[PDB]
Amino acid sequence: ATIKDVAKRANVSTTTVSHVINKTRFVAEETRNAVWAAIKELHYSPSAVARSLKVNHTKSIGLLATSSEAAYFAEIIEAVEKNCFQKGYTLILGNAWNNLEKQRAYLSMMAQKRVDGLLVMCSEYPEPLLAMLEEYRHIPMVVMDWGEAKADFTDAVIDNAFEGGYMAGRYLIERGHREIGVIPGPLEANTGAGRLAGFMKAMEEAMIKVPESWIVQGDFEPESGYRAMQQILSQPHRPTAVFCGGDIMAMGALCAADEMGLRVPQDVSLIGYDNVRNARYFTPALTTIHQPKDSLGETAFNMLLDRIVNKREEPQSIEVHPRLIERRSVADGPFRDYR
Amino acid sequence: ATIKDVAKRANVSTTTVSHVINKTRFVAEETRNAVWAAIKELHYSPSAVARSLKVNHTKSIGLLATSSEAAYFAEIIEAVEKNCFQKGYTLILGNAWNNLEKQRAYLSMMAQKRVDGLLVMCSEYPEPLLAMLEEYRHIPMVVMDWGEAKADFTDAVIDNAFEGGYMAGRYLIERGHREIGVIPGPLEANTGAGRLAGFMKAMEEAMIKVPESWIVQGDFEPESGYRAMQQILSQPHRPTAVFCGGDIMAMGALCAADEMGLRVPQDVSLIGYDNVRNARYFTPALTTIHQPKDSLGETAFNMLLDRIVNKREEPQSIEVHPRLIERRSVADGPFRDYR
DNA sequence: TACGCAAACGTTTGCGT
DNA sequence: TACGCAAACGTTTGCGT
Ligand SMILES: Cc1ncnc2nc[nH]c12
Ligand SMILES: Cc1ncnc2nc[nH]c12
Repeated sequence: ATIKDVAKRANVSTTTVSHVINKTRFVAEETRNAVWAAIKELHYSPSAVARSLKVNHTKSIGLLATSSEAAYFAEIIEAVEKNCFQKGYTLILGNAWNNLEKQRAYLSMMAQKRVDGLLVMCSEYPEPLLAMLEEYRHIPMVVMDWGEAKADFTDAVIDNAFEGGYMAGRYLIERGHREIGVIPGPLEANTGAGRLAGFMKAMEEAMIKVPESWIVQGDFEPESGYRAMQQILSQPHRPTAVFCGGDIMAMGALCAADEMGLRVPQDVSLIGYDNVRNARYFTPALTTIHQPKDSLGETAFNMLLDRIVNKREEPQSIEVHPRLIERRSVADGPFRDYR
Repeated sequence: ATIKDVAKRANVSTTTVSHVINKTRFVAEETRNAVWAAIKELHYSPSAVARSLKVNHTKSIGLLATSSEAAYFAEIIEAVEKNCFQKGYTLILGNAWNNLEKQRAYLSMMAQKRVDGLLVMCSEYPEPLLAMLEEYRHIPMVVMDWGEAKADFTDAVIDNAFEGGYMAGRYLIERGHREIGVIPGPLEANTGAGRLAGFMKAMEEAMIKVPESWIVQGDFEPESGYRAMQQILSQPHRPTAVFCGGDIMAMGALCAADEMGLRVPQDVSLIGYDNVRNARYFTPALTTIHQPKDSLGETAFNMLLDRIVNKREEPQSIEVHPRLIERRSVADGPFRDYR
């Protein structure tokens, strides 16, 4: 029941009970035992609430995610979770779905619940959001998904999604392609706009022109893939290859080509991005840019912890790097031999 | 800063401050305002810890999951999360990975953190686990994944995974198949053993015999799929159709057939189970048993809430039902016309 | 040597008048 | 009418002797 109850059974003071429970000071064996014994019949469970209340910290972190079912997301999340656990923390998962309201919502409940730090992955960042965010500069936090350091009041991990974008395009070019298309993810997010612009650089470098009929915005969702691909192959002249903003949307596009009896890579080449755990088992095996999701996990937790325990004041940023993963969805384009 | 600070700026008592903050009693407008005003410069945030401490409840639920990246899982989880939010709760996500230790681990931190209730999805349930579980009968909890009511000390939601198993087999039979195989998920879990036995019933009913060379245990993971399928098609005589324990493993098997240049459904028919969000976009579009994941979410939260607020004492169980979803991975078998 | 007193952390709420 | 006193919730920890 309560510490009081334990001391009494133990015939010792709560001060004692508490010290033997946190080994915060020496306690006689005979003493220690008894308390243990007491603890064990009474079936005592120390109240962290009580405790947080005195010590001023909850040993609990809050992840304000965008959605958590998405392959990408899920994957990072599981990581972060692995980190909180090994280091004694507790995860409070919370998805805002990109709903400002839902965002002020969670944010507040968190503060109130007095989470030691805050992990942030909101995908898009409008001023209004960035604004709410500042209001909480007091809480240690890191934004795991910016392309640049959006603000001064936080830690940041940076994925170099542009470098990724560029890598994807190059491979395409280097494989013999010149008629390429793209189904970008929303321009309102980094992994969206950033990857696209990375891709667009390489093209310019190649004096390659992407006809706008060949550009089709996705939402990271497989249906979006499906429809984009559809819309691309559903036209007179079609690219010989396509760079797809994320693997799930990629998967999306794979199904629509199969449905038009288009052959991949034989008829259309396909490059994705993220390298989700199931990508290898796409059909065919997906060729994609791999986003280090597990470090993006770890590096964020870490930065936070630092700030948390090392009472760090200054905002810091850590870069991370994507890297090409070669599979079976891409094939040589018409200009390979001429390179 | 603190309630004290607010009352002082407000020139009113904390009792007052608190009442205007929870509208727990009438407060003069002029009064109310001021407090609000105070609250707002001081930038006050009520401490839920403090609060839980007095009121005896955290308005926070704990989900002791198995893993959270898995499609299936992820999907339910997102649901549960949607429920805690709309009803004011807070989710504590925690994966045990089927590690007893990790399981005593989380379980304890939870109690300590004094979560109002406990959602449980541990996949396998050995005595040792069931044992730890009992120790916490005090905390309201429901096990979202049993096939039957494993114990008396909990709420239970039941999926009728056997009924699902049976439905899968029937379709197979009804479509003209008699040489069928199966890549079951681990017998140590419900969704494993249960679905398999459901499938096995129908076969007996059909006087169908499954050669053990045609049975191959998976782990719900795509590689397992891959290898199982591989091992099945890699033999003299092969089934004309296969019932796969879960969609991700199914996806697993799709990739290996493609790799052996086997045609699906043209060469091999494929039935999955779960109906994950991406299943439709498998290639081809997956035919599977759909597990209501979103209700399994909702119904669990609800039961808990009940127990929670309605201080319910008796363990209750709620059934849920799977239902065939027809796609493109199955085709008529050799005996269709003869039926 | 080994242990206890009592004050505090930030709230909520029964009784008041 | 409208508001305040003070005790409590379950711990931790500075000073003790
Ligand atoms: C915002 C977002 N959503 C889903 N998958 C993604 N991959 C990269 N960014 C993503
Ligand atoms: C235990 C388990 N893991 C992953 N996917 C599943 N589908 C049903 N049960 C599953």
